[PDB]
Order: sequence, then structure tokens, then C-alpha cells
Amino acid sequence: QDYSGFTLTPSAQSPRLLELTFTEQTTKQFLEQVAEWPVQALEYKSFLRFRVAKILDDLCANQLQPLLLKTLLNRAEGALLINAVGVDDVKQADEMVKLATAVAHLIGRSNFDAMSGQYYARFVVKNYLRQPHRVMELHNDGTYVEEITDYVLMMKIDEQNMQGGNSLLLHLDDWEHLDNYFRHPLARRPMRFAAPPSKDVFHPVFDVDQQGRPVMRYIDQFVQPKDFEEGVWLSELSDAIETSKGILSVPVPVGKFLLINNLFWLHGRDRFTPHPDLRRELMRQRGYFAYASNHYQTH
Amino acid sequence: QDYSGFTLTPSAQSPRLLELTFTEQTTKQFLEQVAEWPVQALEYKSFLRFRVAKILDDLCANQLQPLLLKTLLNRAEGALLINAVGVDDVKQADEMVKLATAVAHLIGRSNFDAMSGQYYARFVVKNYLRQPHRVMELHNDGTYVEEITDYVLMMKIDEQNMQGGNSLLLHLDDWEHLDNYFRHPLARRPMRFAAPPSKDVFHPVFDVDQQGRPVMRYIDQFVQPKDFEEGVWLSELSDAIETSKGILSVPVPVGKFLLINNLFWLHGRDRFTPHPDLRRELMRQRGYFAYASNHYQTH
Amino acid sequence: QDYSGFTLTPSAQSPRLLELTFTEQTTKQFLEQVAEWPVQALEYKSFLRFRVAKILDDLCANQLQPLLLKTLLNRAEGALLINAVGVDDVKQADEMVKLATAVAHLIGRSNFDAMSGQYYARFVVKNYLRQPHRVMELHNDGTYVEEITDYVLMMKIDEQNMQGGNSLLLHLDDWEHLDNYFRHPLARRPMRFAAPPSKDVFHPVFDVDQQGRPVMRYIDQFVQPKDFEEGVWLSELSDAIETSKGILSVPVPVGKFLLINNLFWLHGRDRFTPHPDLRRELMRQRGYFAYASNHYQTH
Amino acid sequence: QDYSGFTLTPSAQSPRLLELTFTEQTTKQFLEQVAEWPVQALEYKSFLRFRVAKILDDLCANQLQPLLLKTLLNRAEGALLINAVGVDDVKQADEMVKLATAVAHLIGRSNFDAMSGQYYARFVVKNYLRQPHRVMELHNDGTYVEEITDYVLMMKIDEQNMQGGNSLLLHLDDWEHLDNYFRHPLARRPMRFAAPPSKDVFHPVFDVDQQGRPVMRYIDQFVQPKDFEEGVWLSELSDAIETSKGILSVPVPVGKFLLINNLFWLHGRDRFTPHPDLRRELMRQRGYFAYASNHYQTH
Ligand SMILES: [Fe+2]
Ligand SMILES: [Fe+2]
Ligand SMILES: [Fe+2]
Ligand SMILES: [Fe+2]
Repeated sequence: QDYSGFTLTPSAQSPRLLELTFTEQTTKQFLEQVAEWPVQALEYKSFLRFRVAKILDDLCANQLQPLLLKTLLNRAEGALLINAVGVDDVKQADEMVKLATAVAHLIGRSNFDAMSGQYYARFVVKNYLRQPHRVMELHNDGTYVEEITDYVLMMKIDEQNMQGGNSLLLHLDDWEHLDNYFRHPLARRPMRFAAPPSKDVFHPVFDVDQQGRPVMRYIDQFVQPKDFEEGVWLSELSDAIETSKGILSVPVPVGKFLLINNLFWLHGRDRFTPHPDLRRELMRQRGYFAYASNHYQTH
Repeated sequence: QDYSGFTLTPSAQSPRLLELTFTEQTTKQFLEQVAEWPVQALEYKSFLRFRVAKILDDLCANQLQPLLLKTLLNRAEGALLINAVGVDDVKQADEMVKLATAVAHLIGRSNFDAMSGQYYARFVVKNYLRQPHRVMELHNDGTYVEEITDYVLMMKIDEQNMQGGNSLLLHLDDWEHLDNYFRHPLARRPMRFAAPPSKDVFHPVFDVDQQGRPVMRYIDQFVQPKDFEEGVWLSELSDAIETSKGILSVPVPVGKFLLINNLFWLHGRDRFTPHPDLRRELMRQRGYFAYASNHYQTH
Repeated sequence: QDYSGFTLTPSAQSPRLLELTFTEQTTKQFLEQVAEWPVQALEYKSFLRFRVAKILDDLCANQLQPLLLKTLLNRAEGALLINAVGVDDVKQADEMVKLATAVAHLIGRSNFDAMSGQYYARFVVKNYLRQPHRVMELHNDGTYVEEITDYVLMMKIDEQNMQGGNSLLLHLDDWEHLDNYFRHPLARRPMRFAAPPSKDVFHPVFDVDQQGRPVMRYIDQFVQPKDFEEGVWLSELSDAIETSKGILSVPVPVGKFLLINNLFWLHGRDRFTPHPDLRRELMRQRGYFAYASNHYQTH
Repeated sequence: QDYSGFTLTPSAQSPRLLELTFTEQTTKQFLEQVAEWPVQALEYKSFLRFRVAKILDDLCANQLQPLLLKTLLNRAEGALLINAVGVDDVKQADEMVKLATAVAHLIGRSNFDAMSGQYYARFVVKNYLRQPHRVMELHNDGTYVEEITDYVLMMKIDEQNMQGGNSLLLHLDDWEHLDNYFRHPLARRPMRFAAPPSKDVFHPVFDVDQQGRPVMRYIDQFVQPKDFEEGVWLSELSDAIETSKGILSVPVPVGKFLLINNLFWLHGRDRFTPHPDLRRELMRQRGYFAYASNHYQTH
């Protein structure tokens, strides 16, 4: 299991989460070969996101794309942590954005992001939610729209005078309370979802895949229980997730990013220590799967 | 008729309006048990409104919820005034918001409020409508949307150098002119309703419940008569309400709130005395009923 | 033809345009009887527009409403100029608004006005369109919405150091070129209409009434010809209207207003002389007809 | 091939692009005959755009309109460059706008332009896209709306301390790679298109005319490939256009404008030299064809 242009190894936290590192040579060739397109050009022309994607897959002998797809579609795995040797300082923020864009567009397409107005977003924490000193709860993304979100991506840009603040993760077949909530009649009841500042949507909190196994579509801030029966059941569901013993805690140094299957993984973030001269900065992307396979058709 | 955790007694104004007071011990236990969620957290996660609701009902031995439901659904009653010993100064505004949220979410759910952007709203009067020195006319809430609003809630936050300004109320089976307006062909004619700064709606001013008795959906500022036949009839309807001898006048001290069935009760507010150093502050919520019962179903 | 509370006489400009004047006594009784509702209250509660309407019709022994209706629906007439003795200075602007509101709501209802945000609008000219020194072209109102506008109302509020600026009017059975444009196949072709800052509408420039006679729906600023065939025909139509010999020129002193049938009359405004200390001010309303009559119905 | 009021000659760049020049006499008569309508009046009343169009065609003995139509609808030609003797300085900007409006409205109608809020737009470059020092890529206009855009118009207003910056053009039957991309199954696959700051649209990148020949609807900034199959194919399509040997390079002096068939021509712009005192200014319009012809009809 040795690949062309990168190395792949299980993480220190779980065998379901794989670490993928691009070599110093692959890194410096990719940055040379995309130096003519600044970050502003990727924002303007979306076919260029698939072009820098092909450039990176070609530099890895067309082994990157089927590997990313097999890993993200395998019920037993479904998640990755990614970096490139030599890209690791806040003064290299532009190079970091280019690298994350190429990986996403081998597996599908990244959707528009309302908070930045682009296909990605950057934000700073001092002294999503930028509230220091508290934990961010585990959730799926994309629950408040009709089309399914298949994947989520998150990258670290700067860090100064900083203690704490790791990322958190949870897989459904590691969640000890799945069968109890899935066999409840409310697991198959469609419910309402809504975000703060368009239209509301209706779907169950659980569904099944093609073989009959469970998948989830949940976040505490945006689900809207219609009555006391739904609302109590959901607050019990929230506690059963946040106190799960299956949660992973992952540091993300300046230069690295996570990428996960959004149907059977959830994610979040830990609290940190205050300091008068503290600084932290992040970047994110989200989207759907699209790929080739052999199946029936007519005419 | 002695209950666990609270006392219940008819008001000095009418036997249709009941006063419900939480003991100093229930109050201090509820504030301790919800101290980890500040008001900002209830704004962010709506299942937490049903959680603080369950916490309060459990502290009353599951006697609060069937009592609130029986009272609000009984055609003969339908209204309540509520407070908690020890919570009574403008410096305790945050504690007041928490208490009102728990009561509402035992009977149904509170709807989004466009003037504050949250599920509740706070406003100040000096020197809805903040016009001093004039009366606010009796009405139902929610007339300018399609779904029915089943209940209304209103709470007092501060008061300084203040004379006057009580709340006003009216029940349909106490209104001496009901039969005259209900048997008119215009009582069953659908009419247009519209608010100031979306879409208009069409419904009659009167309807019936399941037994055939009358209910109302009326406010003077937002109904829009289409011709001289409808417009004269409505201005006669307005005078017949504002001069009714069945109206109740209720002071609401710092710390107390009203909660009423919006289908067969109407509500309003009295005028007050000017003073250079005067100050008054309020809070409100509105929503629909949802509960369990035995009835037919298929498949 | 002597009426209770007012006098009625043909104008100096045409027998199709009648002048209606309320006596000093009717004026001072109406202003007393509506003094408890300031202009701000008519803005807030629309049934009060039909109430001040009934108050004025009652002061005229229920002769005003059938007279206004017979006049506006008669193909041979269709227009009025209205005033009240003693109301004639810029310091009485509020009294003027009250009078015009009562007349309109005996015949139908005035529609929302987007430029002021109320059911009426006021504007000032110095040194619709506030361009001094040029003529405003003849048109119908309401061409860019789906529902028909049956009437138009316009009132004068102030005037200082001012020469020129009369109102202009034209009736279709006085227009020498009607038959030529009505028998053209393009008279019955639906066309597109659009305003500057929602949705566009499609209707012919001409139609017929129930007997088969012609009516119009035209304005130069908002009709949008789709091709050279429609566009040339419309610019010829515009010249044939602006140079018509049937146009009337009407001064409107501080305190008076016009009110006309919008289906077979058009209206506009003349140019004026500049002066460093010049000032002029106006008010308008628009709406549809609604009234009782004997006709067939089922069930 | 000598015409009344203007001269017509093939350009120095291609026989598919014809140059049309109005004489000094036609120019000074047109400016006199439209001097009563300033640019502000053409903005307000759209039938006046067809009026100044008829005025110009009449000054050319009704030979301009069938010539413009025959040229733009002929698959072998389809493009023009236009000017008027004596109109050539930034102080004559208003006269330039009037001339371009008259030509467009003989062949069809110019659509609303969102960046200026009028039927045309003006913009300045210093030191669409105003980025100095880089090339603007070849494209069709109107790809992100449902109705077809048949033509495009572009005019030069000022130029100071300026080196470089010509216009660029490409005809499909001059494009060496047409057959290769047209016979691909993706040429007939409907795809999604979207602009930055309403609704998205779906159409193939290629279609056919009534005889079965190819036409195009493409721009790199607004097409949105749905997967890696579409996205790679489009980035190959972009390179095959930008490096085509069939591209024309056209200077456009102060006072001249281009006008082209948008179904089988594409267009763009070259880079230029920096200078502390540099200045350049432009104007544009776009729309659809509408004209008379002999064909079948019913009833
Ligand atoms: Fe997230
Ligand atoms: Fe209310
Ligand atoms: Fe008008
Ligand atoms: Fe363009």
C-alpha cells in the first residue's frame, strides 16, 4: 500500500481516519504548476477548480481519485486528514487554499458558501461560531437544504499564544446508542429544519442506504421540533451524542485539513485558554459526490 | 385543588382568568437548574425551550402540563396570569425570560417574531405600539398569516415614575353583541388581511369550532375591507368591542405575565401619566397548540 | 339640481367635468367631527377611511354617494373638481388630506402607494416627476399591474412666487383619432408593461366595455414595445395624443382636487417660470370601483 | 454596392466583418434632428429608441434596415463596425450614446442592463472587468438567462496616455476545432449556468439552427460543470478557444462601435501599458432579433 506522490497511514486516533501527506517534491511542483492562477482566479472560474484537481491527480499517476472515492464510499472508513510538506506559516495562506480546492474536485463539487460569498470561507478567533472558551457541538452539515451534502472539509491558517482547541469527530457504527434511536417510530418521521440570516425543508433525522443500513441528517441549532413529543426526544438525542464514548479529538496544525463522508460521520470543536495576544484562523468547504460506475439504462 | 409546586386561584377581575404563582423554593430550584443556559443559548437551540419546559413540569410532578392544557382548551375558561416569588426587579430581566419560555413549550410552540428576530421580543416606553398617553385597542394576534395562532403571552420588565397603564381583556361568551354579528351573512364572508413593514391572506372574521360555536380572527390595524359594505360593518364592529361592558382591567407588576387562548379571547392596553423621569419595559411570545388524544386513524 | 350640503356646476373648461364645492358650514362641521382622528390615525386603520366617508355622505343626506357613482360610471361624463370653503393655506395641509380621503371611499377603495408608503403621497417642487420648466405627458395610471385601476385623485397644498403649471385632461370620445387607432389589428394585440424602481404584465392598449365601446390603458414611460412594428405605432400614438385639440387646461388653487374615471379619461401637467424663492406642493390617491346593483346569481 | 447615407466596406481584419461609416452630413443632420431628446429622455421612454431608429433609417432611404438584417442573419457574415464623421472626443460622449441606440432598434430590442440600471452602461479603466494589464477571454453574452440573446454592441468614449487594448473576435465556421467538440455526446447534454451579484438555467453548450448547423452558448466565468467529466471537458474547450488561430484583433478609436450575431460569434479584449496619467472609457448594449417574413399560419 505505497502510492505515487503521497503516503497514506491510519491516524493515531482511529483506523477509520486515514492521514494523507504530499511529499516536499509533489508540493513544490504543484505550487509551481498552479502559480499562474492566484486565489482570485479560482474564485472567478469554477472549471479551474477541476483543472487544478486533474493537475494534482496526474502528479500522483491517477491513483489519487479512485483511492479518495473508495475510501469515502466505504461504510467501514469514510474520513481523511491531509497536508503538504513545507506549507506551514500564516504568510503562506494563499498556497493553502489552492491545495484544498484540488482534492475536493476529484470526488464531486463544492457548493456556494453564504458567509463569504465564495466556494470557501476564512475566519479569525481572538481574545463556524467564533466564541472562545466553549465547545462546539457535533453535527452534520447541510441539514437546512433539499439536496444532500455528501462531504465536509476544514483547514488551519494561523495560531499564536494558543492552548487547546482540537477538532472532534464521531462515526455512526461507533455510536453505542444507534439501534435504540433508529428503531423508534420518530426516526422515520419527517421533521422541519431552518437556519438564521430562505425556505424550510422536511426530512427524517434518520434514513437508510441501499442495503437497508442507517444514515443521519442532524444539527442542534437548526432542527425545529414541532411539539413536546419531538422536542424532548431530540434533547435526549443531543445528550446521547455529546457524551458518547466514541468521540475522537484531533489537533490540526497550521497547514493541515480534514475531509469526511457527511452521511455517517458527525464533527465539532474544543475550547481554549485566553491570552491578551492570542490569534487563530480557519478555512472550510462542502459538497456532493459524482463518479462513474456500471449500471442499467434504457434506450 | 392544591397542586405540587404552585398555587392556582381565580383572579380579582374574573373566574375565567386564573392566577398561577410558583413558590420561592420552586423559583430558586428552577433558576439553579437552568443557570448553565443563558438567554443567548435558548435563542440559539430551540429544543432547549422544550427542555426547560420539561424541567419545570417535572418540578411540579407532571401536574402542570395537563392543567395548562385543560384550562386553555376549556371554552368556559382559557386564560392565565403567572409569576414567581423573588423575581421582581429590572436587574433580573434575564431570569424573567427563562421562566416564560418554559411555560409556553408545555402546550405547543412559540413562533418566530419579526420585530426582534428571536422567539421573544423586549421593548421600552418613555416620556406593540410605544405611544404613551393613549389606549391600545382590543384584538387577536396572528390575523395576517395562514396558519392559526392558538395562544398569546405578555410580561413586565421595569417601571419608574409611572401612573396608569394596565392590560385589558375580553371573552366572546362575555361579549353582549356576539349573536348579532355572528348571524350576519358577512360573518361568514372571507376578507383580506395585511401588515406593514409579505403576502395577504383571506378568511372570515368569524368561524365555528367542532360543535358549531363561534370563534374570531380580528384586528383593526391589519384588516382591509374591500368596499363600503365591508368597511362600515367593520367600524361598527370595532366600536361594539371597545365600548363593551365585559372588558377586564389588569395591572401587571414587574415580574408577572399573561397567557390566553387566542380563538375566543381578545386583548389590549391602557394610557398613562407623563413625567420627565418615566420608564417602562415589556416582553412577548405567540404560538399554536399540540398535544396527545384518543381518535381514529387508518392503516 | 340643487343638493344637500354642496353645490354642483359644470366647469369653465367642459360640460364633461363637474365642479363640486362644500359649503363653509359643511366644512367646519366635517373638520369638527373628524378632529379626534389625526392624519396619522387614518394611515394606521383603513376602516377609518370608510368611516370618514360615511360621515361626509351623511352630512349630505345620502345624496353624495349615488351622485358620485352615477357621474363616474356615465360614459358621457366621468370627472370632478372638488374643494371646501375656508381651507386654503399651506398651514392647513392636514385638513386637506382628511377631506380627499372621505370622497374616495364612497365609490371604491384607494390602493397602496409605493413612493410614500401610505394610501396617499405628498411632494414638493422648487427652483409625479418634479422636473420644473417642462410639460408632463397625458396618460392613464395603473398600467403596470394586473388588476384594473378605475379612478385617479390629485390635490394642491402650497404655491409661492409661481407662474404657470396648470393640470391637463383628455376624454376618449373627444379624441379625434380614436376610430383610426381602435380598428387597427394592433389595438387588440396584448403588449408588455414595466415600471422602474416587480413583475411585468401583458394586455392590449385598447379593450371594450360591455356594450362594445372602446376603453384605454396607456402611458409612455412604462409601455415596452417588443419590436419595430409595435414601437413605431406607439410613438405615432403618443404624438396623436399630445397634439390633440381636445385637451383641457385646469388651474388647481391651494385647497382643490381632481377625481376622474381612469378607463376613458387621460391626464397630465404644464410647465412653469423659475424664481429663486419658488415653492409648490401636491397630494395624490388611486383605486377601483365597488357598488350595489340588481343582477343574476345562482343557488 | 453604394448605399444612401453611408458607406460599407470589409474590414482590414476579415471579410466576415463589415465597416459602416455615416457621412459628416448624415451625422450633423441626425444630431440636429434628435437634439430635442437628451440622453436622459431615451432612458425614460423606450418607444423613443425605435423613433430615433426610424429617423436614422429614413435618412438612409430605408436601405439601412434590410441591410443590417440580411448581414446579421447570413451565416457567412454576421458582424459590423460603425462610426460617424466628426464625433470623436470625450467631450461628445452624449452624442455617441444617441447614435448607437438608433442602430440597435432597427433589428430588434436592447435588454435591461443590471450594472447601470439602464438599457446601456458606461465604465472607466485607470492606472466588463476593469482589470488593467490582463486579457479578457472570448465568450457569448446572455448565457445565464432563459431567453436567447441574438446580438452584442460595444463603443469607445475616451483614451489618454494609452498603449494597447484592442478588441478580440471569433466566428464558429473559422474555428478549427468545431466538428470535434460538436460530435461529442456532451455537446448535446444540458448544463447549469449562474452569475454573481437570480435563478439558474439549464441548456447545452451547443445546439443547431433550422438546417442542422451548430451554434454556441458559452462563457468561462458563469458555466458551472456538475462533475469531473463536464469540468475537464470545459477547461479543454476553453484552451481550444483562447489559442485558436482564427481570432481577430480590432482597435476601436474614440467614437466607434462593434455589433455582432451572438449565436455563431464570440468576443473579448487585450491587455495594455501602465502610466500614472492613463484613462479609458466604454459603453455597451445587448438584445434579440425581431422582423417580418412570409410563413404559414392558421385561422
Ligand atoms: Fe460544521
Ligand atoms: Fe397583541
Ligand atoms: Fe398620473
Ligand atoms: Fe461580453
